[PDB]
Amino acid sequence: ADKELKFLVVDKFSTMRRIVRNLLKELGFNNVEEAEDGVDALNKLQAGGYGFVISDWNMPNMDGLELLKTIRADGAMSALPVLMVTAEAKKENIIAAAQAGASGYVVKPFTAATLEEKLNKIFEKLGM
Repeated sequence: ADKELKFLVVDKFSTMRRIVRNLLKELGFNNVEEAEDGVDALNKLQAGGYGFVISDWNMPNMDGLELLKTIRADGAMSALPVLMVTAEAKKENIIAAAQAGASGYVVKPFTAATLEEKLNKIFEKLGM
């Protein structure tokens, strides 16, 4: 994995998006773009060039599982790594996500060492 890999940070709170963007930067990942919901996110993904999507399970209009499914079915973007972000892990959320295609899942709040570890685990699983 390449430091110029372009991220899409999707979250309903601007503060949460600022926090993730800070953590990516601290890791050497500076090409980050943000979205506020699932729908907003497809709008930009559509533009192309994205490399990884980091998204919130619960967002209005188009949620985490809904956005992921949309990624997975689209010819172009179907392979994009998708990290799911949630406040509380539930077994069935984790299954739904895994089964629909999520590359990983992280419970928030998290530190940079923890995000680094999730990135490293997806990058190795993906043989990236």
